[PDB]
Amino acid sequence: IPLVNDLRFINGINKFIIEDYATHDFSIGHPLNMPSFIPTATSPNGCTRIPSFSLGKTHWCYTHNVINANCKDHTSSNQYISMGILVQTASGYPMFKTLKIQYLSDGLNRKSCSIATVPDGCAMYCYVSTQLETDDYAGSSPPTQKLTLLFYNDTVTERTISPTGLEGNWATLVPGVGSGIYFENKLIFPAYGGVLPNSTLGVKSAREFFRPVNPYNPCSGPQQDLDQRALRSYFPSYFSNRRVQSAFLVCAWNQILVTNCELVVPSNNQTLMGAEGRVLLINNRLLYYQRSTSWWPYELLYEISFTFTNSGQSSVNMSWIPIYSFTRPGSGNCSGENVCPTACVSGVYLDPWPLTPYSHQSGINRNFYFTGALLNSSTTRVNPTLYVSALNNLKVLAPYGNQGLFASYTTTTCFQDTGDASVYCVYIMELASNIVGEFQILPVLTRLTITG
Amino acid sequence: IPLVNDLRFINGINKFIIEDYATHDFSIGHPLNMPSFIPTATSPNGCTRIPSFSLGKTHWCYTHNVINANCKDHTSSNQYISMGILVQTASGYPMFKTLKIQYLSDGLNRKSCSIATVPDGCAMYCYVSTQLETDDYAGSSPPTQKLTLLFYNDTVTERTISPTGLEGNWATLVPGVGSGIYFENKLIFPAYGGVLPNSTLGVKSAREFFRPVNPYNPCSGPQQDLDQRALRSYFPSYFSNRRVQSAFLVCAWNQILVTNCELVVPSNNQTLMGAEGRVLLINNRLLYYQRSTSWWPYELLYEISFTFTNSGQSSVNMSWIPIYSFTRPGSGNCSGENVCPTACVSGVYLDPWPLTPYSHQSGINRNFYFTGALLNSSTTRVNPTLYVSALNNLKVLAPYGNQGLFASYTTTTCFQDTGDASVYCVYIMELASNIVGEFQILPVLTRLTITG
Ligand SMILES: CC(=O)N[C@H]1[C@H](O[C@@H]2[C@H](O[C@]3(C(=O)O)C[C@H](O)[C@@H](NC(C)=O)[C@H]([C@H](O)[C@H](O)CO)O3)[C@@H](O)[C@H](O[C@H]3[C@H](O)[C@@H](O)[C@H](O)O[C@@H]3CO)O[C@@H]2CO)O[C@H](CO)[C@@H](O)[C@@H]1O
Ligand SMILES: CC(=O)N[C@H]1[C@H](O[C@@H]2[C@H](O[C@]3(C(=O)O)C[C@H](O)[C@@H](NC(C)=O)[C@H]([C@H](O)[C@H](O)CO)O3)[C@@H](O)[C@H](O[C@H]3[C@H](O)[C@@H](O)[C@H](O)O[C@@H]3CO)O[C@@H]2CO)O[C@H](CO)[C@@H](O)[C@@H]1O
Ligand SMILES: *[C@@H]1O[C@H](CO)[C@@H](O[C@@H]2O[C@H](CO)[C@@H](O)[C@H](O)[C@H]2NC(C)=O)[C@H](O)[C@H]1NC(C)=O
Ligand SMILES: *[C@@H]1O[C@H](CO)[C@@H](O[C@@H]2O[C@H](CO)[C@@H](O)[C@H](O)[C@H]2NC(C)=O)[C@H](O)[C@H]1NC(C)=O
Ligand SMILES: *[C@@H]1O[C@H](CO)[C@@H](O[C@@H]2O[C@H](CO)[C@@H](O)[C@H](O)[C@H]2NC(C)=O)[C@H](O)[C@H]1NC(C)=O
Ligand SMILES: *[C@@H]1O[C@H](CO)[C@@H](O[C@@H]2O[C@H](CO)[C@@H](O)[C@H](O)[C@H]2NC(C)=O)[C@H](O)[C@H]1NC(C)=O
Ligand SMILES: *[C@@H]1O[C@H](CO)[C@@H](O)[C@H](O)[C@H]1NC(C)=O
Ligand SMILES: *[C@@H]1O[C@H](CO)[C@@H](O)[C@H](O)[C@H]1NC(C)=O
Ligand SMILES: *[C@@H]1O[C@H](CO)[C@@H](O)[C@H](O)[C@H]1NC(C)=O
Ligand SMILES: *[C@@H]1O[C@H](CO)[C@@H](O)[C@H](O)[C@H]1NC(C)=O
Repeated sequence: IPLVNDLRFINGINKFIIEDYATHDFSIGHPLNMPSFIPTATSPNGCTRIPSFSLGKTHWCYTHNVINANCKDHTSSNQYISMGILVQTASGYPMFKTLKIQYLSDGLNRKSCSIATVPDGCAMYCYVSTQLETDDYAGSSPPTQKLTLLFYNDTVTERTISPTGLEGNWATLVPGVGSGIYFENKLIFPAYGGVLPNSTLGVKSAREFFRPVNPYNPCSGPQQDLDQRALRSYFPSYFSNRRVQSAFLVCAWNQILVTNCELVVPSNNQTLMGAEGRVLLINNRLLYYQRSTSWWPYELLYEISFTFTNSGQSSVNMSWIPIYSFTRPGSGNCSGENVCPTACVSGVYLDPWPLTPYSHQSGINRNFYFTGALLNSSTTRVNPTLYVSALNNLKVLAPYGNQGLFASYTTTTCFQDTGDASVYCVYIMELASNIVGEFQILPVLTRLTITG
Repeated sequence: IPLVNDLRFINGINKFIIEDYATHDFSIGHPLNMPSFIPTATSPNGCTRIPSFSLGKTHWCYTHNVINANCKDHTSSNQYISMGILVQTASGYPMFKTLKIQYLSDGLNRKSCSIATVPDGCAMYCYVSTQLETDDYAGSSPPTQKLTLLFYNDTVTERTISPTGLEGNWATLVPGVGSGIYFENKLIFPAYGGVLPNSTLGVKSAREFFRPVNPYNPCSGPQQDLDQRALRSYFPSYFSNRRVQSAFLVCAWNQILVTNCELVVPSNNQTLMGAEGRVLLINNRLLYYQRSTSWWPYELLYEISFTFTNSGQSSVNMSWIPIYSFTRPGSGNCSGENVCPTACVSGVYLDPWPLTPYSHQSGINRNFYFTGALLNSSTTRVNPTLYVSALNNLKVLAPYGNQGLFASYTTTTCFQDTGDASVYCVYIMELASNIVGEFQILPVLTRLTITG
């Protein structure tokens, strides 16, 4: 059995589904039933969390974390990894057929793992956690960074890596949880951590800040005061006042067995405080989702491009897509109602799937649409809701479950059946279950109907 | 990857764990967390039901039924089948690692499927349902019988079979849901159906009946009247007064590609009204669990032996293990409190795993112990509870979840780690979930502690 999706999906993956630059109305279909490819816990109080999912052209890759005790405890953890294909069922829609499983269970607490689809298998970037995250940021040396390659021929290889730029500049670095991407002989993962303010990187970027403004809901104050507050928001005392920074782990695939990879650090003039994220490749255009862990509560998606120069002088440029639609839940001064620059470590991972390009060869598409699963609360991780969103407003909403259902991380991927033109979106959501532990991670497949 | 369990379990499978014939105390451990090998539905109202599971010495086989609509809806169904191995984790206990998946999704409503572990794979016995079960029994011709072979080399073969004895004798025949067994070049599945009263088989067995009596809770009445009622209980008007009859589907494995198999029908002097069941092979001794679909509410386990004379006149002999411990839920006159012969189609599938032999070369072990999952109610499928039971009384109880949790079918298998002597029992239970459809089939693995 080849590691190849059904042919009707191969040319409908990682494509912009709506290329009209025109206005559209949307209807989200009912969940389509199949045997879930994501295993639940087998105990009422075991922790199962942190999904990472990538649908590649020929196969998909998936991973999440399993703890025998509650989520907050951190002695031991295990990492479930699987790869598989899309297969059409007689019910009229595809199912995710698992072809290989790896359960990393060796006493190493691999955490925040991000998965990527690579030729003949999967690649996974983790860090080994031995202490509290706050202890990581208070420290002076990053935790162990691991790169795991899992192939269809049942070969599994794992290496400790020390990417160029890490040592001397960072207190800590972890993967971005959201999936990475394989693109032009490069393996690219999202990452984030704490930069030592007095280091080389810290000094160069000391004055960098980005302050998005919702013109419909502006923050009160003079420009200079708001800018100073936005700059200070990058150094939360919760993380020992390090500069919390997003970054990209970039590895040369042709040297994947020996390279140490390299950290490509964006300018903080173009991005908010470091956080979880996801790297997408759609129509050969790279995008970066950034979790709204900082004060800005709206959905963060950037158009990004890399400049690769021979000797570790790689750079990345990012261009914020101006989105003002819905807010993510947060605590205290960092709820979905706050739009003012303050020191925030809050929010929740809720990534989007863009249905349309934003920047194209002809210009900029104001009729931008994206879809995903949100949490309908300004303060609480509750009420999972499927949505399609425009730049400024929501187009359609479809709750999952009853009001009051607790839920957390969500990651969404859409693809098209080029046989019958069906548009499918899978909404992978951490959902609170009455019988298994914190979060049955449920992959909800729906058909998306698009009209004028 | 070979289709072989971790070596520390191979000599601890299908063995009697307690062979001293002595009294013992038991403690059921907490559920051990792992990624469940049994997938849930992906919709809040999709049906996922009817588990069948076999752990063989080198690998396990599993299957269950998936319907896009609610369970009572009967238009379409699909059959999830998987095979895999036991792998020890760093958490100190094994997990079930799926190695192959088949999702039979072709518009044929395969139903009541029973699985068996066979060399290099699995064998599954289904019937194709096209109408109500009561319509099956009211009719005069049995539905299509299917045998599916699924091998580790990814070969899948399916055949329609017409076992010797079926045509002309049965209104209907379906598989017993509980797993079958591979034993002495024979593939043996449980089955049950409706025998035509006027047929050869119907006439030959017209006077056969079995009336078990609980010496601690007897039914009041004269022997002759109670015997007539027990005889009458085999012909429920719910199934059009056919003789409802258990049977065994026996296939020659070396001819499995061409043989039609044969029905081996036990005497109803030794068994109750036909029902779901399970065939076990422990210490090279065959056992038959029979669901208490009829008026008798206690756990039904028989010691069985076959006589093959290679002349299509094979026979089976059964010896009831007298168990009076706990009762299964039922409706109306067929609740767990009724012990009197009446026409019943009720109950629920709850199979046992015997920890001790009952009949042995030296004699009979009155210190017989078995374990499983019961439903703690005389009327309602609710309160799933793990138990260890003696012949007359329960030894230990451990509820799963909160009081009031709905649950249905349960199938239990125990095995031993011959490295550390740990005794593991997996209780596979249909549990009602708040987020997925009726019954997340959950495999709860526990360690069983046995003392004097
Ligand atoms: C570890 C933990 O407490 N688990 C909670 C979980 O807590 C939430 C935050 O954790 C996660 C998240 O957003 O779910 C999970 C992930 O493992 C974290 N990564 C790492 C490397 O540690 C990730 C990370 O912390 C962020 O991306 C920031 O870099 O976050 C948890 O960090 C957060 O803790 C709060 C704390 O409650 C609060 O008292 C303090 O003031 O600020 C902290 C930082 O915000 O709390 C989150 C929930 O509000 O949440 C789930 C429920 O969704 C619990 O059941 C888990 O046990
Ligand atoms: C099909 C259906 O109604 N599904 C119910 C489910 O119903 C229970 C009985 O069904 C099962 C069982 O025991 O769960 C399911 C299985 O698919 C059946 N097999 C076949 C081949 O049809 C099996 C079978 O019927 C028995 O083994 C007997 O041969 O039984 C269902 O048959 C039963 O129906 C009752 C009926 O409610 C009652 O009005 C009538 O007088 O007698 C019938 C026979 O007892 O009801 C069972 C539940 O009480 O039950 C679940 C809940 O556990 C529902 O959610 C499913 O939708
Ligand atoms: C398993 O698959 C992997 C990846 O497809 C194979 O990896 C490549 O194999 C060639 C051998 O000709 C190597 O020279 C390359 O360096 C490998 N690439 C990577 C990414 O490591 C591997 O050889 C296969 N192992 C087998 C067949 O046992
Ligand atoms: C790097 O990204 C930035 C966005 O942060 C790009 O700057 C924008 O360019 C467009 C079109 O040239 C202008 O309309 C915007 O006003 C610019 N924004 C800012 C803040 O300058 C920039 O062009 C990108 N650089 C490269 C080399 O591609
Ligand atoms: C896959 O495995 C099955 C079972 O091991 C093989 O089935 C055997 O094939 C030979 C055919 O040359 C027959 O003589 C045996 O009777 C078969 N056993 C059964 C139960 O069918 C099958 O050949 C294998 N298929 C492939 C493609 O290698
Ligand atoms: C077949 O099973 C029956 C039980 O239904 C056996 O009958 C029992 O036999 C033992 C020893 O011969 C007696 O102590 C019991 O009293 C018998 N019970 C009944 C109800 O008759 C029978 O022996 C078995 N036959 C064979 C050949 O093993
Ligand atoms: C970032 O913006 C500041 C002004 O806020 C400017 O002084 C600095 O040169 C910019 N750096 C980069 C790399 O854009
Ligand atoms: C949140 O739920 C409320 C129902 O109380 C509804 O009115 C509102 O539209 C929902 N908002 C979102 C963003 O889902
Ligand atoms: C079954 O028992 C009846 C008496 O109730 C007897 O006449 C008949 O011969 C017995 N048949 C068998 C096969 O045991
Ligand atoms: C059932 O639950 C009740 C608690 O209401 C308890 O008293 C009883 O022992 C339980 N029985 C079994 C068999 O679990």
